[PDB]
Amino acid sequence: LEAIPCSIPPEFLFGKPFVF
Repeated sequence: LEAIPCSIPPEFLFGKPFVF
């Protein structure tokens, strides 16, 4: 089955720096 995205609002996370 197709993978479902993560449309979660900014409440569980803290906007931490992803890989640049």
